[PDB]
Amino acid sequence: SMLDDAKARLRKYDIGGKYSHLPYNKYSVLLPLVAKEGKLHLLFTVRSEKLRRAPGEVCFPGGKRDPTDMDDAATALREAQEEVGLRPHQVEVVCCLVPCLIDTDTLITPFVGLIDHNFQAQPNPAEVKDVFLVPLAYFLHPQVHDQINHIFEYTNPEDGVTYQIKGMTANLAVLVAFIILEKKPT
Ligand SMILES: *CC(=O)N1CCC[C@H]1c1cccc(CC(=O)Nc2cccc(Cl)c2)c1
Repeated sequence: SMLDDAKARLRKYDIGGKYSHLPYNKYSVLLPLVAKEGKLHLLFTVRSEKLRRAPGEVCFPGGKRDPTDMDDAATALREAQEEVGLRPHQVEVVCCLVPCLIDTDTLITPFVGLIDHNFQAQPNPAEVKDVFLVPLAYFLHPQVHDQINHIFEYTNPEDGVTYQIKGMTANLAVLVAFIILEKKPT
């Protein structure tokens, strides 16, 4: 099946907890996969314009580890629950992808999660301005704009709204698209 095939592909790239104890400032992100209309999608958030860091930017759910978290996956799930109302029974964490080093002292660990079909996001408006889906296949043939660094523009066909996806968020989306969609019979 589509979902069993996606999980089997993802597991081959799992690094597990290999980098998880290193003494960094630690953040986790959840890369949330949603199956709709017979295709996989990624779920994105738009950060509230009120936030001090990166207001209005497209990002994955997640945030800073706190002492309550049993592990880095727990960080991602706790923060996703706060931000978009995703409950832990609604997400299956499949793997841990390559961590992202930034600022010399920070390590961001991405987890891919399969999201229940009955989940409906409840954006916390103090943190999240918007939530939207992009088909995973978009990231194989994105609409690229050069600002010199590459920005993706995705237009939702439901309403005509265009979102800019860039940086680490764009890079991780492409990675997941490659892992899941490369080398597949039609
Ligand atoms: C867009 C993005 O990936 N960002 C913006 C800030 C730096 C980077 C980032 C680093 C580490 C963790 C996260 C996850 C995150 O904080 N996500 C998130 C989304 C929407 C609202 C809130 Cl409060 C938080 C992002």
